[PDB]
Amino acid sequence: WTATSGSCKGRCFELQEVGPPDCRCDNLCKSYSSCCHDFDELCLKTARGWECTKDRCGEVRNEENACHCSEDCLSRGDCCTNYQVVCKGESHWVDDDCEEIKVPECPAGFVRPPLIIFSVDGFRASYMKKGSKVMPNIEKLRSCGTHAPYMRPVYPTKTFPNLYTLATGLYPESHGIVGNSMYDPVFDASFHLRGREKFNHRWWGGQPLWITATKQGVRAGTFFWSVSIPHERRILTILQWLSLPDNERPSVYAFYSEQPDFSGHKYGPFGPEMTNPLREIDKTVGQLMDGLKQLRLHRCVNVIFVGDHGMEDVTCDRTEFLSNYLTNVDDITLVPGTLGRIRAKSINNSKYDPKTIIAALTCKKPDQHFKPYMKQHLPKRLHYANNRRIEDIHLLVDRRWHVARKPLDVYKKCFFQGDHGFDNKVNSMQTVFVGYGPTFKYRTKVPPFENIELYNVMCDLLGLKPAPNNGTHGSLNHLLRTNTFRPTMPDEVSRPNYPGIMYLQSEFDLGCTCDDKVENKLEELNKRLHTKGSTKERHLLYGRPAVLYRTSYDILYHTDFESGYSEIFLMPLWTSYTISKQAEVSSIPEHLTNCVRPDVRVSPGFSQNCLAYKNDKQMSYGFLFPPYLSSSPEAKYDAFLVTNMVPMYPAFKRVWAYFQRVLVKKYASERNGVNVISGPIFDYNYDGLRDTEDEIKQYVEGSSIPVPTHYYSIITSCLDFTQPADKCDGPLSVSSFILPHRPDNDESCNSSEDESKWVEELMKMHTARVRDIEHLTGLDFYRKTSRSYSEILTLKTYLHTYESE
Ligand SMILES: *[C@@H]1O[C@H](CO)[C@@H](O[C@@H]2O[C@H](CO)[C@@H](O[C@@H]3O[C@H](CO[C@H]4O[C@H](CO)[C@@H](O)[C@H](O[C@H]5O[C@H](CO)[C@@H](O)[C@H](O)[C@@H]5O[C@H]5O[C@H](CO)[C@@H](O)[C@H](O)[C@@H]5O)[C@@H]4O)[C@@H](O)[C@H](O[C@H]4O[C@H](CO)[C@@H](O)[C@H](O)[C@@H]4O[C@H]4O[C@H](CO)[C@@H](O)[C@H](O)[C@@H]4O)[C@@H]3O)[C@H](O)[C@H]2NC(C)=O)[C@H](O)[C@H]1NC(C)=O
Ligand SMILES: O=C(c1cc(OCC2CCOCC2)nc(C2CC2)c1)N1CC2=C(C1)CN(C(=O)N1CCc3c(O)noc3C1)C2
Ligand SMILES: [Ca+2]
Ligand SMILES: [Cl-]
Ligand SMILES: [K+]
Ligand code: NA
Ligand SMILES: [Zn+2]
Repeated sequence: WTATSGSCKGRCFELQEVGPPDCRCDNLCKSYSSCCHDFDELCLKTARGWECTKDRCGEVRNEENACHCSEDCLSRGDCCTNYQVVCKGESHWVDDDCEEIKVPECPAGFVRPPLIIFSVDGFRASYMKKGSKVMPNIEKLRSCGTHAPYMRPVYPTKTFPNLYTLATGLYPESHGIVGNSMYDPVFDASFHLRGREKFNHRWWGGQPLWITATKQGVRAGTFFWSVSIPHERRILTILQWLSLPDNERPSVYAFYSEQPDFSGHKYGPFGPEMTNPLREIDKTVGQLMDGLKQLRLHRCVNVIFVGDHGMEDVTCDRTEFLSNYLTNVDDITLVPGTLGRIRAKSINNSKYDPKTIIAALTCKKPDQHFKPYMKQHLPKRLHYANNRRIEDIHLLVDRRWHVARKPLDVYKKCFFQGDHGFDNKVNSMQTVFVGYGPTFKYRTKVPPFENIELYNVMCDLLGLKPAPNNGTHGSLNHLLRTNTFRPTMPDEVSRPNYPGIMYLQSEFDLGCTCDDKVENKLEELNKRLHTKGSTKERHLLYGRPAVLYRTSYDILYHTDFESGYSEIFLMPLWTSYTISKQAEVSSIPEHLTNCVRPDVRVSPGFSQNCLAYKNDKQMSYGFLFPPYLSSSPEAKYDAFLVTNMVPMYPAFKRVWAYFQRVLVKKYASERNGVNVISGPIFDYNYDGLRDTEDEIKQYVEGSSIPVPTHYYSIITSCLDFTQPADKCDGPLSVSSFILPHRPDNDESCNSSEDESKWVEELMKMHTARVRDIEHLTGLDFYRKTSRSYSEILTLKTYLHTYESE
């Protein structure tokens, strides 16, 4: 109930909401059908349009007009945005040359530069180049300010999940808005685009920017606009808010445009009908900037122009139907479209089995345009699993396609030629970032970055302390002239032990054997020096990683590699080695095929054993430093140490062997040496965070040897590839992956073929940021470089995506 008989006189676009049954006058009241009776008359005036004309100049104030050309309008704060151009011979902001804003040039009484966030739905990154002739205001912002060639949305690349990621710095799994459509079983409720349930606060986790601002005494303009409120009125309302007295004036403002998403759905991303919506967004930007210039705020305010996601070509005929795969298609609920989420239609059906559904969807058709996953098997870079609202079964749908349940769902609902929601590495899903103002840099290009990083920056721009989030604070310091946040490396929590030779061969009863009984003081001092860390500067280029939790571990040195060996997990947490451009691949000699050797620096009781592997019929083993890349026949014995051993399903060893035997060498050749850090990951509860021992669900049978869920590698070299990796004087270049450790290769539909036809494609799918690996391991990499910490943080957030230009 709303007693809609109160009035909006004097309250148009009021900044505090008021409680039912009092009638409302704020920018959201329409959407709650709670505006007072006179809201349209008083607050949504349209008379005479939005631009001054010559004949309106000097006019007698008529309060019915939408905006004013009278002489008192600047002081009233309600001129049309073009008032000074038409009536005072001033130029449009876009027509002025751009001049560096070295300091904020603000009116008296402004305590800090305001922030205005201009967000555009569906603004695909390539629109900046492809639409540049029709968006001159936006291009001025872009080329005078700071810009990225694109910004990476989060998965799914839907509107609500991304807008709220922009608001919070959080992955959808953490903030709760895991789709545009959702079911929450604890609430027993559903969240739809259409309706009232989405306004209930319990869907929305984290702490969005407006709440962060409010709690720390920064005033926020209300971010959300009811869809009927036209764009021109939203701009004028912001400009009016900026004229408020110092004690009532907000410091942060938001404008949201439904375009160009709305049209892109209809016409496709590059449909000829798309030119006009781009013109119109540009015109709106023009109005804002002309409005700010009138208020002498155009060298005071920081303006962010940011998109939520791009848009891709998608038509009804490119739909896959689950009815062409499953027999039991009525026993499932599908959340459909550019991604697929499947659950049981009824929780009183005990005959529902996800395993059989997945198998019925796996590699069934040769050209298949989706891939099923249990959510915990999705690529870790998507961070799309740790929420009750994400269904156990997920379909990653190919770009340009839809998935639906039955054909009746497509025709009883072609209409659309554009959609989004695909994997966030897809080019067509990328979106835009431009920052313009005193706090942003002048004429600067920055590298692409992920939209989860922006919450921190917006907090920096307003002098707020960010709530805990998934950004890496400092990774975008390079966007900012000032207001930088100066981060420090986390403290190491556990220091290593450096064990020497403490145990005799015969103390070990591991069931391991090695044909190594083959015996010189020249090469005996030499190997002592290799066990004490003589070659470590070669193999450990960036310092040892820091262990950020309490544990017991040993640094072990070898001729070709260095490891941090965990007495708790009975394996390395990390193995570091350098492979030069010139290095050579050998094979494992025949006599050493099954060779595993006791490590005389580590007790039997903190060692794996071979018997467990023999008794575990599912589980085999592999090595972290590969025997194939040994520098000499003698050094190769080090690679068969029990302390280099890790558990591997036979199906995973095909992947791992190919990576170690072929791909490491290929990368060394191409990148002029590489440093490699490899290791295990345990994420049984799929939260993206390092497991404690008591969370491990699987061990090598009859042993305390825990089974990793994944294996990682971080592959570093010199960005200037004319310098070798081991003697790089400048910035670094990195690619990483987090491979799922799976007992089959069902994910790769061509896995019965040679490893050269599928292994690399799989690795690409599971590309990762170093930072993802940090979360999953509790390690901190790149502790000892000559590079600034900001630059390293930027490096740690880099993702190698393998899309073309
Ligand atoms: C990305 O960044 C984010 C933010 O930094 C990271 O997420 C944080 O991770 C922390 C560690 O996992 C986590 O800390 C826990 O908080 C528990 C209390 O949390 C409440 O309060 C906070 C603070 O305001 C609030 O934000 C939380 O909101 C969550 O839940 C509501 C739903 O009720 C949602 O609206 C909201 O979206 C959010 O949901 C998300 O997070 C929860 C986890 O909190 C997930 O389960 C959801 O799926 C969803 O993703 C909460 O309202 C606190 O109780 C925990 O403490 C337990 O564990 C500690 C270990 O130190 C142990 O010592 C304690 O004994 C305690 O155990 C007890 O409870 C156990 C479980 O019931 C029980 O088994 C035990 O026996 C004990 O009884 C813990 O400290 C923090 O909440 C989240 N924050 C957010 C916003 O998600 C995220 O990790 C980053 N991602 C990556 C990949 O790095
Ligand atoms: O005002 C907001 C808004 C704006 C908003 O900014 C947050 C800012 C945080 C700081 O950084 C910049 C963004 N945050 C929210 C939610 C997260 C808290 C909401 N609205 C969004 C939408 C509408 C208006 C209408 N609507 C649709 O018509 N579609 C529904 C979604 C959709 C789709 O996926 N494709 O077409 C459509 C059509 C989506
Ligand atoms: Ca975990
Ligand atoms: Cl969705
Ligand atoms: K075995
Ligand atoms: Na397969
Ligand atoms: Zn859309």
